[PDB]
Amino acid sequence: AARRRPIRVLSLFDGIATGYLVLKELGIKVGKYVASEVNIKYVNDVRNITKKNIEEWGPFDLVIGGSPEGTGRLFFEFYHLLNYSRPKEGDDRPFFWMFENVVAMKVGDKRDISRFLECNPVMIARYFWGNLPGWSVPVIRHLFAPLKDYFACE
Amino acid sequence: DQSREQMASDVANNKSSLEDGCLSCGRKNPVSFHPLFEGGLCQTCRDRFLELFYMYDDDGYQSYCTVCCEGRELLLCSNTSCCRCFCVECLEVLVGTGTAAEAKLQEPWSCYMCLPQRCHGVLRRRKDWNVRLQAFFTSDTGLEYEAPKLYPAIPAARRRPIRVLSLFDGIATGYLVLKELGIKVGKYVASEVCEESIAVGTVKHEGNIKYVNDVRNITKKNIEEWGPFDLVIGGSPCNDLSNVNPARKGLYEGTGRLFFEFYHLLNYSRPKEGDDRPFFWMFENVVAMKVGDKRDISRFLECNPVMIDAIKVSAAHRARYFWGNLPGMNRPVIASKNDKLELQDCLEYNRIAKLKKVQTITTKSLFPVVMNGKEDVLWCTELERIFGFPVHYTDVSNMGRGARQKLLGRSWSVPVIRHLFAPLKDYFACE
Amino acid sequence: RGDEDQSREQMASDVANNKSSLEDGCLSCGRKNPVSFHPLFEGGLCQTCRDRFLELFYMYDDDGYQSYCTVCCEGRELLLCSNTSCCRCFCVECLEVLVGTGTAAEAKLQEPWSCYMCLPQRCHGVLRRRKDWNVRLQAFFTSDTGLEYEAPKLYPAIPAARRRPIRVLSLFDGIATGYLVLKELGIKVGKYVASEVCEESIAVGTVKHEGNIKYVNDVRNITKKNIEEWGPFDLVIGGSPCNDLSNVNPARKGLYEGTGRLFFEFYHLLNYSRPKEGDDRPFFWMFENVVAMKVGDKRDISRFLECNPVMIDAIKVSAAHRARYFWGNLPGMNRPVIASKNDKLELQDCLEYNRIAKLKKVQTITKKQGKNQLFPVVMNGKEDVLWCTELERIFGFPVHYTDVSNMGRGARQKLLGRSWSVPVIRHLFAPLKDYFACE
Amino acid sequence: EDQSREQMASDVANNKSSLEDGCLSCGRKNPVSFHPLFEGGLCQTCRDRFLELFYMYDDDGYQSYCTVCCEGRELLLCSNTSCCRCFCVECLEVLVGTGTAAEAKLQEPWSCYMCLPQRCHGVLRRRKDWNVRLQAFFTSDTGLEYEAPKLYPAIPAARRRPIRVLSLFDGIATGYLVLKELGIKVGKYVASEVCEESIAVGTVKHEGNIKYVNDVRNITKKNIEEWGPFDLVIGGSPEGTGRLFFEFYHLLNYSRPKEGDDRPFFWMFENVVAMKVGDKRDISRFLECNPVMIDAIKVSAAHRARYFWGNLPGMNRPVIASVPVIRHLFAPLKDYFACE
Ligand SMILES: Nc1ncnc2c1ncn2[C@@H]1O[C@H](CSCC[C@H](N)C(=O)O)[C@@H](O)[C@H]1O
Ligand SMILES: Nc1ncnc2c1ncn2[C@@H]1O[C@H](CSCC[C@H](N)C(=O)O)[C@@H](O)[C@H]1O
Ligand SMILES: [Zn+2]
Ligand SMILES: [Zn+2]
Ligand SMILES: [Zn+2]
Ligand SMILES: [Zn+2]
Ligand SMILES: [Zn+2]
Ligand SMILES: [Zn+2]
Ligand SMILES: [Zn+2]
Ligand SMILES: [Zn+2]
Ligand SMILES: [Zn+2]
Repeated sequence: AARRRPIRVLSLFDGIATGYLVLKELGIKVGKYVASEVNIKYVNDVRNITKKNIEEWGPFDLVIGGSPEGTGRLFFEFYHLLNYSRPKEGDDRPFFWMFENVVAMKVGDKRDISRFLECNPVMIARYFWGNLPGWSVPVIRHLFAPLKDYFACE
Repeated sequence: DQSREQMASDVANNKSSLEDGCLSCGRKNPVSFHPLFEGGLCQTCRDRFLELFYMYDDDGYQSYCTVCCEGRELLLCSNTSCCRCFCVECLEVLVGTGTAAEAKLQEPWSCYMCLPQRCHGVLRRRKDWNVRLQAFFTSDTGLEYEAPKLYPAIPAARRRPIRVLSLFDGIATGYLVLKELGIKVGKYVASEVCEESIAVGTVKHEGNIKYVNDVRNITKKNIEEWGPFDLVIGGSPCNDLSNVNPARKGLYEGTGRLFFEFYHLLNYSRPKEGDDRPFFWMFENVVAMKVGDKRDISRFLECNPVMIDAIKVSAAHRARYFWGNLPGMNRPVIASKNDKLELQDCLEYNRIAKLKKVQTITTKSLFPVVMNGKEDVLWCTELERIFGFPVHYTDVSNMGRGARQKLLGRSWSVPVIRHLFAPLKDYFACE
Repeated sequence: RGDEDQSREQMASDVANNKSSLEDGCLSCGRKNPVSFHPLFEGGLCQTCRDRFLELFYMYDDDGYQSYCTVCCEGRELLLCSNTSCCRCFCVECLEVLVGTGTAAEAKLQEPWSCYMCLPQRCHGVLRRRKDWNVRLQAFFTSDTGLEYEAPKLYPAIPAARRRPIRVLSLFDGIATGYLVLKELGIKVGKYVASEVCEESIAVGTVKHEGNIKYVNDVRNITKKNIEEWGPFDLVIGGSPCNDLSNVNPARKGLYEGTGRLFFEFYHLLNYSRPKEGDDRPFFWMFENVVAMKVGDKRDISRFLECNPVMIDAIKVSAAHRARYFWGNLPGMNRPVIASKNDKLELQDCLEYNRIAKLKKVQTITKKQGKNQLFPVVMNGKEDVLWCTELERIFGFPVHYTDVSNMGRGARQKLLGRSWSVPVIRHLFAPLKDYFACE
Repeated sequence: EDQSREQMASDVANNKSSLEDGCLSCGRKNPVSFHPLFEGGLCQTCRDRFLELFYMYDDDGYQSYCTVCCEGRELLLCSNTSCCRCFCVECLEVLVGTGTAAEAKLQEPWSCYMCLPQRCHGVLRRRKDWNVRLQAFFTSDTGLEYEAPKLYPAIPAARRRPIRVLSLFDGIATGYLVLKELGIKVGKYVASEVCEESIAVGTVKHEGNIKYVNDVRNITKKNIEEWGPFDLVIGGSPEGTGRLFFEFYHLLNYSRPKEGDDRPFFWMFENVVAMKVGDKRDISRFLECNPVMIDAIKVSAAHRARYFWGNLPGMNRPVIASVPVIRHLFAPLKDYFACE
């Protein structure tokens, strides 16, 4: 129940590639960095990810994405990727995720994405989602500080 | 950008063939073919030809050019039981110059398939257009997904009643089809939100449908309270993602986002790992929708859509994409001994049908019936016979022409659905 | 203020103190010289009041309530029977004068009210109720009016060996109720000429009956050669429009003018199409109109046709209020009406699934236009109105009868409102089976 | 498209349009018939009003409306005696030229265009033979083709029996005086009228077997079968118009001879011209006959324009100028009935 393996991650919109730097700043190393957009690794696009790709490259631990045209386009592709990368039913492996969205978005979208993710919205003049206890880098640093719960810790 | 003139001149000299000739485009290197005449089509023209073929204007004719699918005005064929219109400049460049005006000065005009013909110019028809056009839409290539795994057969004395779920229930076509096949329904949970539609399911089916609520309110916990399910039907609203309205919002905006309410709620009801009970599903939407989204519905469901046109079993023009994993969903369509193929079979007394096949029917309303020497139109009790519905089915809750026709304009076709659910009589209860 | 024209309180005190009776004075103005009886209570009426109890008795508002007092038929003031199963209303001028002063004072504030036809019978001074008011009401409208005419001739019975199909001429056909009823009985209709001018009734009668009935143009364009060619007819049926004959219309024209002239077309064609002198074939005919009409028009019609009407209410056989007059010479036309085992006698027997009726019988055959017009039925715990499929059941028509020519609620309801009633017509036509060929 | 009256007047002045291409009264195109006084078409919306609004005369003896438009905004009387023509302001000033109406309204005494002989003053000219056009416009101009009534045989001097009349809708004595001027034997006379008193032969010194009766609402078939048989039935206008016609029709139907009867039976019915077209066609259809006009201003002062629906012999024969018209109509009866 201690000294876990280095974490491996899958993400959408790696972008600035600051996730690896943030992870290394906390004093831990990432076991495998996986990304797909068109040791930050870029291979293909989100639109050409299949089930077998997740079978060969998974399983993962958490996902960093969000919505920094339409919100539905990226949101539902994110939902599909997360549903493909979900851990099998009736198991115990730790698993996290994350979704970002701007404040300016209609109430109907709030309703749909609260129904879909099955988690109630949480405000931060800022928005955050997910089941994780806890741009502008201080909020990501605050979220990644308790990362030791499911990381390498003796 | 080589204009079609010099290649049209060259191909007449038999220096090559039209396998490299894009009829609507001219530019060489085609990635596909053309299923009406001999020739090929490039990717850019193929994308437009996939979409723009299957609509029909209020005049009862093909909206755009058959070959080029472009132009503001062109000739209109005037032959009965035909509606295809040809382009003007598509003729004097390819088939021959001077025939655009000589045919215009004389009436009636006949398109090149109405009259038997030979290879005029370089426009030679495909000898098998009837089956070449059919394979263009169903035998496509998006990702060549794997075939579904057939469940092992279930013998007698181990057949349990089916627990049907239904989203966007409409006028309850699924229940009607399931009770005509002979299958024993043990439950049916519908999620219609229209007051006029609920009064049709309640009165006609004697309150055997558990009308629950809006689709968007059914949360996770409710499924196991009502479930477990065995058949998850669903058809999203088709008024947004279509090449008929100027708005034409995508699948991810507007009311087009009502598809995910089907996939997400299909995920919940499928059996967990270690469970080996039969489980089925199905989805349905319009074909006249952008090719940039046709490969999305197929990706999420991880299946390939079939095409079934109602003209093979009915007296109306309607064809749409069917997803799902029903057993034997790819078999050829065969009509029956109790179908209504032509208009004269679906008319009241003292009326004579001019045409033989109604064109596409929608919410909005040439006239097709003449009685007592006076031109007439179709009644509300005649649109029910076309689709296979029992007569007087919609005579409920004080509705007239403007309401008994809007509901039938967006429904399913009974004998089309009866073709998909037929192999469902082997895994569930019967009699 | 005179002796012959005494006030109401004078006769009330005279009968209260036993110096006089009630059957010698009029109950609406206090006059002497009674000419008739009062059908409900005890007393008499004067010729001015008997000739208004025959017009305004069967008139109801749009919300199902009588517009006039039940005693005097004069609405000086109106307070209603708040209890259900009653449309009655008693006027204030009749309460304190006969019952007692200040009675309307407590009758207005106490809630709810219950009319004098609802209470168990007593004698509230001089306002008392007869034991058999229904039987006297039935004879009020069909006795002691106008003159007396000779009884129509009765034809000898025809054996079943020699019987022929019935030939029918139907002026103002409507939606062909006569053909429907005659086929329901089981009489072979060998010919049926119908004269209608409405383009939708033609559609109904053409579609539903598979073109077995022959149509004719306007009734004002039919000559005598036409009747000679199409005949010999055997049953001349007809009902004239009542647009300008009913006393509901403020701008009435009555007979002799306007739309009321169309009775004379029936009269003329019936004279043309009847057997000549020295002919012994069975000829039957029938005419019908509304009860709420002036006595002058009714007496003129009786004088022209040479017979007295009978009143048949379509409430002992169905679930509606429908009072009409019937002139004719059909056999057994004045025998009491008894409902059959396959009669939908209540409103709940003519409803869809999951709908519950709050009443038992509906008012005059409809959608003051509040809290009783939008509330004849309940469904899913809410107020709802009747459906066209349910009106077709109330009137006794086959279901979905008017589902042709893609017409909506308004047109179907309009066609159904002015139609006939199938049970009444079947009762009238039942004895015809003894003269013509059956099945 | 709709042309005004002044524009139409200007067009006719230039002779760019004929006189039979538009309505004379409303000034619009699409004629349906011709105008009797002048030459000119008539639209159906304007034509129908002319047969019912042309002979409206007041008790003073003037035309009710303008002789041209018949729309009574204003009236200009004619100073000539026995003249019944009236003029408005627009029908002349707008149509035949500006200032014509003002000029014609100042010269007192004033002579209307009908009084003076035929002249074409502007764009309106009187017809050459309008005297027959006036009659052709009204009688037999519209309707069916009902077969003419048959002509009864004559009984020469062989037992001419006295007449016996049922006068219904007239004066009580009117119709009896005329029957006596010609010297015809009256074997019975059963008079009647709309609501009145019932009495014996005694009301005045008249003793002619006059069984005077009250309201017709008291006569039944038994009375007609007992008081008859009859040989002549009268009626006509002396509220509305339906009462008279329909009571007369009922009594005629009751008194009509049965099938196979050869004895003569004559009847009549008269009414003023000022009645709507619907009443005219209803009377013609019910009585199965067409009306003939007998213009009577020259033969009887203050009486004219009476239609007649009868089977009297030689009704439409030409006349050679209360008493006069009825006497002329009833004169042929001397051949069938008793004399002196
Ligand atoms: N928000 C919502 N929740 C539940 N149903 C809805 C809905 N919005 C639209 N619908 C229903 O979805 C239907 C789509 S039309 C498809 C009807 C159905 N396929 C048939 O057999 O006819 C409409 O009839 C509408 O009543
Ligand atoms: N001029 C005319 N000639 C013949 N029929 C006419 C007419 N004018 C009106 N009618 C018809 O006469 C009908 C009177 S309502 C009575 C119809 C009939 N009793 C029934 O069963 O309903 C109307 O429906 C109207 O269509
Ligand atoms: Zn191309
Ligand atoms: Zn083209
Ligand atoms: Zn063609
Ligand atoms: Zn009185
Ligand atoms: Zn009263
Ligand atoms: Zn009561
Ligand atoms: Zn005119
Ligand atoms: Zn004038
Ligand atoms: Zn003059």
